[PDB]
Amino acid sequence: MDVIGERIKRIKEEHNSTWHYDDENPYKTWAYHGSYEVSSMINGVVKLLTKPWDVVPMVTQMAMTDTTPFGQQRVFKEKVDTRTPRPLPGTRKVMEITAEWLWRTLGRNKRPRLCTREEFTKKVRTNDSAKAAVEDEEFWKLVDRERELHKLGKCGSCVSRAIWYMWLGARYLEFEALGFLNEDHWFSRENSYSGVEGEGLHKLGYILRDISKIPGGAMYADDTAGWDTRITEDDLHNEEKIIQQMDPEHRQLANAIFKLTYQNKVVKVQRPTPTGTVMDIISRKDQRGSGQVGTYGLNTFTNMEAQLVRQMEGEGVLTKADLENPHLLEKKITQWLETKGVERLKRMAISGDDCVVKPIDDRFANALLALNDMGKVRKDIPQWQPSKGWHDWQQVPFCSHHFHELIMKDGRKLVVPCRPQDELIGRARISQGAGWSLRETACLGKAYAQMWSLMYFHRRDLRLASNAICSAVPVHWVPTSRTTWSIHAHHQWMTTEDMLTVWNRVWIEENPWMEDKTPVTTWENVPYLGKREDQWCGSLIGLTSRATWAQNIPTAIQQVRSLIGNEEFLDYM
Ligand SMILES: [Cl-]
Ligand SMILES: [Mg+2]
Ligand SMILES: [Zn+2]
Ligand SMILES: [Zn+2]
Repeated sequence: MDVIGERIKRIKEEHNSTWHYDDENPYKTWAYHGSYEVSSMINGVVKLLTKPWDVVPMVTQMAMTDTTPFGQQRVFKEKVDTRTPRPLPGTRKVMEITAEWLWRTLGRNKRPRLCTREEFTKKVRTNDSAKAAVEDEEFWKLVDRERELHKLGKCGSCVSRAIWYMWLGARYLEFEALGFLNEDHWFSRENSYSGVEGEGLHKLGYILRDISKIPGGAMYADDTAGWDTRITEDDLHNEEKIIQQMDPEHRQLANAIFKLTYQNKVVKVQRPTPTGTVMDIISRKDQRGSGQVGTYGLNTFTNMEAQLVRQMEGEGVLTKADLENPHLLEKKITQWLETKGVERLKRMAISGDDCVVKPIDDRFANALLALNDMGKVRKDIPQWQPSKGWHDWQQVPFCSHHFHELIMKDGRKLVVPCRPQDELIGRARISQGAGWSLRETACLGKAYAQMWSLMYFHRRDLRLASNAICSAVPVHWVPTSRTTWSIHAHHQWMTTEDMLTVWNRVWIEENPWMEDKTPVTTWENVPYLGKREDQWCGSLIGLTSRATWAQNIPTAIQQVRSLIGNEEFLDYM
């Protein structure tokens, strides 16, 4: 294979001392070529201040970390090492027509452009190995060299200083060609109608409530089993249509990414070995390359398209006969898209593989012919069982959360993000990597505490625990390291600014859904969930262990203080 050849030869050239061809490889659908070579600690600060949760199963589970070449073969040989059957001719036709219409819609006000070394550098600097590479001129010279191959329609290194530079160089070139989708906010709600990119977690609830006001059926939120593994060759070809909107120099580079890396990927992966440790080189045409720039945008695009197709089927626009038809007429599809398409996009909230859809009625529930045929088979449900919808938007799962409407004492309403409390406490009690001092650990603890104060203040236990952590950690210490990798996090808690000031800014001043801008002057006027709701979402309020914890908290705070030492502390209790 000419397209894949050069990349194989370069890894083989460097790792020639232990290169061997294996006749016994677990890969059944991934093309085999060869093989060479022949985690996280507990946050003591958060732990000491959340004693009742020492005896909680979810908290214990999350503390178990197995990022190993042993817990890697289980992930790969589950959903990744499979094939998706080709969609029917009619299905392919509908998808193509819809993709063309969607790209035109998405590009109505924006024009694609190349992203830059300066942009990528800024991104890397705003969070060590990638930092050094970015500051190195030799890295950008290698970038330049690889780009020249791409312009000739060849790929050299896009898949130990050599391999690290090759990896980040590949990521930069992806960013250069397809980064505009994120950087120029193509999937913002204003631009995409269905999208929520850049909106923020603090807005997602309001967005779902707005969807709930649109006349129609129930709200549906079906999970797809292993979305990235269900991206077909046809999906890839539909996603590629964005290149039609590019200038020649950009089109050339994006073409290379789509053809050479997206539709012809080379992947390095390890597997169990009785001899030692081996990393295998494999290739594939379809599926989403999960660790590639542009993945989020392209998933969002293809999910938007898929859900429109499902809506069409629900509405009777598409029949079983249509999907089977190799000569399907475009007329009715184009008519639906031109007259109803934007309206139907507005009925959805879509983030990558995650969707919420409020169709015009409930035929959608059993409209499954296209969804299954497109390869987007729903998780943990028989293929032909109707989807269960929610009549209450506050029950709809989206982006690992659900959302509650709260009433404030002054009569104003807030819509807030929520999730099982054990998940929040379980995450906060984990520190990323090992070898951290008490200061660094305390500072990450502070970051979680302040995230709770801004996003999850309505949870009684979390506000108490947050107040406890912030009391135990020196006031002038700046939160470090991230609390989450979520693309919906805006990290407003990464500051030493007063939390009530930040709370007012987010929830009142800059909140588009808050008409009355009257500031909240005390935390006592910042509302909680109803006690019943708090309990349903995992609160320990009402339990003796929790009451004991609440009474004994000042003691635990002072213990952490004595171990930190003579610093400036403030009481938030
Ligand atoms: Cl993206
Ligand atoms: Mg979902
Ligand atoms: Zn390349
Ligand atoms: Zn909740």
